[PDB]
Amino acid sequence: SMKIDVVTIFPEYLQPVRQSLPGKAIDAGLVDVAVHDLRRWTHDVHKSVDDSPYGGGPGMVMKPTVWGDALDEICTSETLLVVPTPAGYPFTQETAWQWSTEDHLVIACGRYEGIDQRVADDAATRMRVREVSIGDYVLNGGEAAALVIIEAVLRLVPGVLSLLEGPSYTRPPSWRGMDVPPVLLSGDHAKIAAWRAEQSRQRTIERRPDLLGFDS
Amino acid sequence: SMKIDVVTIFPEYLQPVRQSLPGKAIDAGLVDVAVHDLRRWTHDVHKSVDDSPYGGGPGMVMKPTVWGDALDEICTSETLLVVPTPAGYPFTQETAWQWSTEDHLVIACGRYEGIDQRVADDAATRMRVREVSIGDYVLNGGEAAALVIIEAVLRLVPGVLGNASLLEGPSYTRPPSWRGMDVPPVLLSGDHAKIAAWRAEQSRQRTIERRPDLL
Ligand SMILES: COC(=O)c1ccnc(N)c1
Ligand SMILES: COC(=O)c1ccnc(N)c1
Repeated sequence: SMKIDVVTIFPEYLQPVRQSLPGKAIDAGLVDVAVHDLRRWTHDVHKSVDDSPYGGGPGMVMKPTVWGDALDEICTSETLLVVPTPAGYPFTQETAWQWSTEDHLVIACGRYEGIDQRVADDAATRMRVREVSIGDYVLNGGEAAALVIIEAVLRLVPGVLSLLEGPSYTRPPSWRGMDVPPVLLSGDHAKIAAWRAEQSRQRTIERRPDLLGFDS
Repeated sequence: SMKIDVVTIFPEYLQPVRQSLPGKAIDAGLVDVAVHDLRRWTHDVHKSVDDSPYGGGPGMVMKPTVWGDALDEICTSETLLVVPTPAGYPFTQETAWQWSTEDHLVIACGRYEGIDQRVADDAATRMRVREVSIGDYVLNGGEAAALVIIEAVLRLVPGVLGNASLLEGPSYTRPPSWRGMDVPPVLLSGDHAKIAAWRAEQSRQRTIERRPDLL
């Protein structure tokens, strides 16, 4: 069993984790996902979680005090603290495999212009911390990234179940005048394997030449 | 100004995103996000959306006849059809900027084994189609990728979500000392040219450490 805790100021945005495979993994008892409202750990009546950045700049930074209290309660020395951020190390398939064997993930979701760096620095004195980016784009908050990470990891957990995959087809064999590639209907496993390997390598050079060690 | 239609067998997955739209943007008619259950376009009593792959192999492939009907109803010639797939072209910040001025996005959410390729190929003969990946990992379905794409795009449309090279370096706020860690004194110095130079060096170091590909 894995435990995943997600900490966020928008707990309602994490509801989709109840759908499809994360939902089915939860129902199978393979994982427990708990979502926590960061404002639970505030003490002012304003429940303030942010303030202006030292040194200037646009926007607001999440305060370390509130985060520290939340993580103190939720984390242990065995926790893997995951902090989604566009400035993170890349989260990849390899990362997903690695984290799939973890006992406890805590995902700290930032909003505004990010979380005071001392939160991660303080946590790293007690536990393993991983600041990660899920791709080359910016979001308003870490919540959607948390959903991506949870899905990519949970589908790899024992008991739940390079190159680009080429096109796939199913019935009927002809549709709107478009035919399924005849080799796929031929029953020749060697020819199908070869055609699929070729399609995979062809799609990869077109869409992801970087995966084969080429420019762009 | 932008309409987004999402087609999925898990429509509830997209509902917090709809709720997260500020009323002011909806009232101003800046944005409309509609979610459609793909099973609306199934043909049989069992509401079948997938079938075994031609050529053999594991998993299931989503049916072209079902998807074809769904897109026929939902798309027009002006539609940008977005198909999240781990086998796609990379979705990047540049892509998000490009798509932020579109009138109509339709996002087709499929299982990772894929939608029958004839669906995208047929659609591409009468509209613009973009098969895209949001990163180097596999999900079970495209729904979480759809959420990422919707958020990355809509936050670039003025007034829609409520928000106003090298990696950004660390940020700090009050208090100036916390658990034995002080905010870097340069940030309190009132020397704003020096602060900018310090931030540039922090950005350089962080980029070398975390994303050497960017240099
Ligand atoms: C606020 O979080 C983000 O913007 C984010 C998080 C993780 N990966 C990204 N590419 C963006
Ligand atoms: C099923 O969809 C995916 O697995 C997917 C979609 C978009 N980008 C990815 N990296 C994966």
